[PDB]
Formats: sequence, C-alpha cells, structure tokens
Amino acid sequence: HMKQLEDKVEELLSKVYHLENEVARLKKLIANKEDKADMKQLEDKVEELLSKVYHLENEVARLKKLVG
Amino acid sequence: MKQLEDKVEELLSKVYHLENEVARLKKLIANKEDKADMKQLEDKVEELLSKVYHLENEVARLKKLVGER
Amino acid sequence: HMKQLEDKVEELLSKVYHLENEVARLKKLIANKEDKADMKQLEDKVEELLSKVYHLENEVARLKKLVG
Repeated sequence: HMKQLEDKVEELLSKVYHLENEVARLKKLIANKEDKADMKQLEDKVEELLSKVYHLENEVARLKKLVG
Repeated sequence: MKQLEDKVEELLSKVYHLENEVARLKKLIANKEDKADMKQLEDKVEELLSKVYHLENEVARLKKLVGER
Repeated sequence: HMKQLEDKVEELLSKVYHLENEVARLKKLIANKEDKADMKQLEDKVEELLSKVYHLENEVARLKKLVG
C-alpha cells in the first residue's frame, strides 16, 4: 500500500513536470500575440484615414463637375 | 497514513483540473492575433497615411486652380 | 519509508502551488491579448482603404491633366 501510494505521487510529479513544460511553451507563444492595449493607435489611424478618404472622395466628385 | 492518502487525493484533483485548464488555455492562445500579422497591417496603414497626405496636397492645389474654397 | 513518502507529498504540494499560480497568471495574460475574430472589421477597413486610395490616385492624375 505504501509503495502504491508512493508510485501515485511519482506519477503526479511527472504529470506536474509535463504541465510545467507545457506552461513554459505557452508563455513563449503568448509573448508573440498582440495585446489589446496596443490596438488603439492603429484603430485611430484607420478611423482618421476613413474620414480623410471620405472627404477626398467628396472633393474629387466636386472637382470633376467643375472641370467637366 | 490516511491523512497522507487524503492529501494525495486532493492533489490528484488539483492536477486533473490543471490539465483541463492548460488544455483550454492552449486553445485560446491559438485564436489570438499574432504580432507578426499586426506588424504587416501597421505597414499597410503607414503606406496609406503617406498616400493620403499626398492626395490631400494635390487636391488642395486643384481646388486653388479652379477657384474652389 | 514514511519519511520519504511525506517528503515527496510535500514536494508535490509545493510544485502544484507553483503551477496553480502561474496558470492563474497566464489566464489573465491571455485575456489581455486580441482575438483574431475581433480583428475582422479593422482588416476589412484597411482593405477598403487600399482600394479607395488607388482609385483616388487615378482620379486625381486625370484631374491634374485636365486642369493643366
């Protein structure tokens, strides 16, 4: 019985060792993923571009009328 | 001895839970945006900023030439 | 025999505590990373901008010629 329990503890130690290795790998993977906190600057640039392009399109339509 | 047994029982439970949790986290990580992909998106946007700046300058000049406010 | 088993149970308790803490931390870190599914609207805007800007460039070239 004592042997059997010691064997179970050894098996669990081995499982925990494997999980530690897996967690180490996941830490590396997550470090190469984009943070939500870094999204906003890009989002703002895109929103500004959309506004600027809308204005340009409106101006170009007006110029086409006048030139033609 | 039974105390030791009960301790291993509770540790066993914790380990099974951690196995499940780590499996779930592995899946969540796979669904996240890569920094490398973000960088390429940022590069496109930087090019767009330059092109739009130029267009704005060209359109301002055209407006002047046709007498448009 | 008993002393050895206790030392391994103690070892396992400590390693599990360590693993639990780092998994809890990883969970929160992962939650702060951007999901690919939440990128699609931004990606579509950038694609739309590429097209709109290319079109504007062609229109503006044509206007510059016609205006003189």
